[PDB]
Amino acid sequence: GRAYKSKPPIAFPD
Repeated sequence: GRAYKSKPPIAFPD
């Protein structure tokens, strides 16, 4: 549940 707004948008499944 870790999504980043910056590009590239990196999202961690937590």
